[PDB]
Amino acid sequence: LRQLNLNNEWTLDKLRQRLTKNAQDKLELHLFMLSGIPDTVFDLVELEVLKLELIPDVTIPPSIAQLTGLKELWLYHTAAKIEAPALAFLRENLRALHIKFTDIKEIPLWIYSLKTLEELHLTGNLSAENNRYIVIDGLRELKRLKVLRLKSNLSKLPQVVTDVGVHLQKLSINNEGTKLIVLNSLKKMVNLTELELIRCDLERIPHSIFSLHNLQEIDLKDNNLKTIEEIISFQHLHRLTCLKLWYNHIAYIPIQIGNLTNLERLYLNRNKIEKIPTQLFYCRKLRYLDLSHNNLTFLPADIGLLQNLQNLAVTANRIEALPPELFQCRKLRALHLGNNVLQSLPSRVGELTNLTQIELRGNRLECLPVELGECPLLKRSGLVVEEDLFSTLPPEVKERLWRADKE
Amino acid sequence: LRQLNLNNEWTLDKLRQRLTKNAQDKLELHLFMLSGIPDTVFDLVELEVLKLELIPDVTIPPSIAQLTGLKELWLYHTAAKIEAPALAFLRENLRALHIKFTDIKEIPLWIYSLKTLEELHLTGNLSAENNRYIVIDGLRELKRLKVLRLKSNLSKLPQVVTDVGVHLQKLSINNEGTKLIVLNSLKKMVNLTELELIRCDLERIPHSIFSLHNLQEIDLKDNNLKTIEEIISFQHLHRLTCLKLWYNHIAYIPIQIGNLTNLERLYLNRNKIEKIPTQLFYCRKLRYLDLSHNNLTFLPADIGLLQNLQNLAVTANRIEALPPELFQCRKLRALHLGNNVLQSLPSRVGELTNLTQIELRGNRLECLPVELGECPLLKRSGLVVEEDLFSTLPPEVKERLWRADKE
Repeated sequence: LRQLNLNNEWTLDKLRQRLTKNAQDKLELHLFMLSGIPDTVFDLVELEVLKLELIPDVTIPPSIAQLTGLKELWLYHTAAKIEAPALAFLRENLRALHIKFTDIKEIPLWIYSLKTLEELHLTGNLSAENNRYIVIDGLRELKRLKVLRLKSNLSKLPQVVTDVGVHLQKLSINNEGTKLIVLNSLKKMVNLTELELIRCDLERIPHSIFSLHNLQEIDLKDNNLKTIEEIISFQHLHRLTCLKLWYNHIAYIPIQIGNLTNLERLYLNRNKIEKIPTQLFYCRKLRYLDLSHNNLTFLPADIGLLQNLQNLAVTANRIEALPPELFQCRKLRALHLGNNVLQSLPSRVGELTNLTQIELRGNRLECLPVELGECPLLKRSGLVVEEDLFSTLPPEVKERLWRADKE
Repeated sequence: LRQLNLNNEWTLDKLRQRLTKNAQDKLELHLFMLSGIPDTVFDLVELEVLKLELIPDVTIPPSIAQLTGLKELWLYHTAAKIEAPALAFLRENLRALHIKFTDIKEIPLWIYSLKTLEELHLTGNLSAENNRYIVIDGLRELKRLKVLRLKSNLSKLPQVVTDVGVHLQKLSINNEGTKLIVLNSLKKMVNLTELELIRCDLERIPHSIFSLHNLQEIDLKDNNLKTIEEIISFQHLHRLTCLKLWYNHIAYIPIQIGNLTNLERLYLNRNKIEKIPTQLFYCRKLRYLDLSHNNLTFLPADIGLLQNLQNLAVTANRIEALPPELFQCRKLRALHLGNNVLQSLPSRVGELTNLTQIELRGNRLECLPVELGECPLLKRSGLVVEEDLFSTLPPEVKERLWRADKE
């Protein structure tokens, strides 16, 4: 009767309008604090992200076979009991199982029969008494775990994760203020492509990062770091292409930062940096230079060397003037320059054809140069500037610009 | 039963009616004098600012996890008791938090367990008896707190605040008529970017500020200085961008502040200024100034050196004409000359087309010129010129001004 009434309150026609889309453009169904998991949910045939959040003590019925598109099973805080044919369906079919949880009963005991798993994030604290990682000792059974995002506050990297690491590639360890004592356990892990020690309170970069030769994406966010002197040992890594250094307390940069020519997305933002050396521009592959909310007094001119640079974001700095050779770059896609103390934009910004979004809300612009209307791909929406400063443009020039905006 | 009744009675349509927009264009819900908190409030996902004011018997249900845009929750005079899954959701979703209370009675306990928030605004008397900064001893675990406004009529700076501040960025101090005992304890805490002091009745600016080299915005409103021999000592600090000394009693401003070209904002309105010498105005790049309701007989000549203005004021004083020195300036956008005795209006001030908002109502002008007729930029909603002589102004002038009130 509970299941029938559950289908009655939330019919297939009722949840048909409830059908929403996620970031990955997959159909999702956010089921939240619902008394049971409904069969009208299952009558759908293209749901890919079954969003099971906080559904207490419910048996998943055989009707889940109707979800032909079900790749990602998002089990959040849900006590989920399931039958034997559907266990077999899990060992042969399911490819992604994204689990948020708090309890080892909330995480289910029937996902270690699962074998076809290829993607999973765990979210929720796992430090517990007498029951640590015997939950996921079936990671050894999970022979295809490449994506393991961990917003789970692990105090130390599991060794079963290491034995998995033959195929593990992405480890986003958001420990939330807990240090990951790697103790060169990642030295055994010679096959990683990515490592993200996010908010792990390092203050010192471990050597297990440098000792590898396959890492491509390193993200050291919010580590309270002071010096980056160790990148001379980064020349062993021949595939490093991105360093997102978000939200740190770095007082100054050395010059040897110019050595990593392989770097493309070098972030150095939200820091206390007072001097950028010219040597830094020895790198040639730099593509995403996000220097937002910094203490930079001026953009260096030698930044014109970066011919691959696409998204250069230098918002909320103390940048006074823009030098000419800064505008030697033509591949710039997103120039976020707002909240600065800039007095004017040089006319070379009119040379930019790829100009799509230029943030000029702030600065000290007396009048906008007319060449800003020359940019064809730039519409009025992309022109982020104060209206009082914007209104200097000519009438028919404004007509052409509004024609571009409405097109 | 009352909580349940408030749940069903508050429909989603009436609730969508109650959603307004705040300053940040963010959707705000003002929950005013509700006996409980409707679950339909948490049903509507468009909410961002949840203002719940003087709502008793509050048990915030975790259905608020289904609400998507919640970054503000405005707890006013409320004994809040949140649930643990809601604790988990707001640890990753909420980003700002204002709290109003009456001592320990309406201070909630779940606020400390949330450790990812940015803004923690506290309202109400924290200077209670027998609890001298011992309730806030649990703030040490917060490492992500960067904005902390303290308006609780504090007697002394809490030592726990000194311990916590190491990761702070924004701090505001409001005492509303109480002499704070700072006792020069700010030398420890170096990361601070914005510091404010409003109506402290000090007259003696402390010394611990100079050990900090990161303060950009300093607000000293209503501090009633009379001889600022501190701006010769403010030369030690080379980070302050805008000084805010308005509604003071400055007899004369000492000349040394003329040496800081980075100063961009001179808020000095409603003062007891008799004469202010020249060398104050050696700084060229000052945008916003306010000098309303004074006793100045002539605006000093070296304001003519100021070439980057945006706003001034000659409200309610004994100045009859605009000097040619002010005409050496070229950037007079806004002013405040209302209810004053200005007689002569030359063509130099009148040709300033970018005149943004000048108060002129009640001014004792003789006649108003026909230069307010044609141009579509300088018009009434911009310039509120004297309406006694706006009647004798030509009807085409009135056409431009009423065009302002329409366009």
